[PDB]
Amino acid sequence: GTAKGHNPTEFPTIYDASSAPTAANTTVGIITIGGVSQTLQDLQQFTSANGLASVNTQTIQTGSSNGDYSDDQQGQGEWDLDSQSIVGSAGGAVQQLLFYMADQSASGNTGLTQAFNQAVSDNVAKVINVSLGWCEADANADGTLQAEDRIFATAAAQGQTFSVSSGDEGVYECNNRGYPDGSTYSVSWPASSPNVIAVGGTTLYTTSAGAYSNETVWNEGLDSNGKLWATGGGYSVYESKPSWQSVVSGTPGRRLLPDISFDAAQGTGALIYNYGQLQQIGGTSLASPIFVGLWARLQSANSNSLGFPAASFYSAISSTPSLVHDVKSGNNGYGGYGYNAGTGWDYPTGWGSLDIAKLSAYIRSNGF
Ligand SMILES: [Ca+2]
Repeated sequence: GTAKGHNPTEFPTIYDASSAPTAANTTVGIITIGGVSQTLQDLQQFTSANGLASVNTQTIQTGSSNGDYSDDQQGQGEWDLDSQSIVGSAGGAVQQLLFYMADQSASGNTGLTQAFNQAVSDNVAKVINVSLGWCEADANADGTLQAEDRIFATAAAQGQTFSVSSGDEGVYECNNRGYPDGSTYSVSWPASSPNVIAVGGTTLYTTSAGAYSNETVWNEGLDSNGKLWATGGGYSVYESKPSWQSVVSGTPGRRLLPDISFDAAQGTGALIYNYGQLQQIGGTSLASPIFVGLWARLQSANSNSLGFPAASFYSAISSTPSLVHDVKSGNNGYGGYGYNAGTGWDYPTGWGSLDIAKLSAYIRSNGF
């Protein structure tokens, strides 16, 4: 297998989803900070280049009608990554793509919170992508965690799936966002929520012909600033373990994360149009939208009748190892520190990545 960049349109064949329907009958959401004007141009570039049918989009101002929904330039890169990866992974079509735009003028974390809130209150997107986060402890300190979890709980109860990136700072989320801190480990919010699916990151290897070859932990070491780039993983210091997680024995009574993982290494990352320019981008910010696109196909396959799938993932995969690619090699730390991947569920990658056709069949026979 080879480490290389990938067009989003290749993820269905890498993760075994070509024989499933596209997401044409499922509506998908994406949370952003600020506007997406350039993003929408970039998205036009993407569908046209790949010869795809255009995507029906909507943009929503989730807060004050006088708030700041101007484009954030660095932001467009994320929303680019998110939207192109979702649509590629979905097999090239979604019913509609909604951009839930957070007000940039709002106080504290209130803009983001209202954006989560509008997606939930409208209840039209079945799956919503969240490619962002920060130190859960900071979120806890100022009341943001409590506020946002109420909203995710409502989502789960109404059958909506929020997908959240686990982080890109490995075990060192709360140390200046990724600076090595020896044996001191932390995690990112909102991934640590039990009411969302947390998606970690892999190093993705492919055959010459482009088939799946294997996956190791995402960990590309330190940048020139001294910051670690690797998959977020561990357990929450605040959130209690949901009981479906009890099948992972020998772990504390806390929410363990991530749940599942997909491609995240920049070296094996996605090729994305940004301000008209193709760039090779990675992170758990990529793995999450790959899951969202794949999961949107299974909804389309099941008349969008699949509720919040955490409990089901844990029971099905623990009893059916063929449903996933089990990551077994690497760590999400530095200098000897960090968690190591291993047989079955582990802290850097969770259950690993999903084999979609096999999951599809399982659901055929057993429901989800
Ligand atoms: Ca494993």
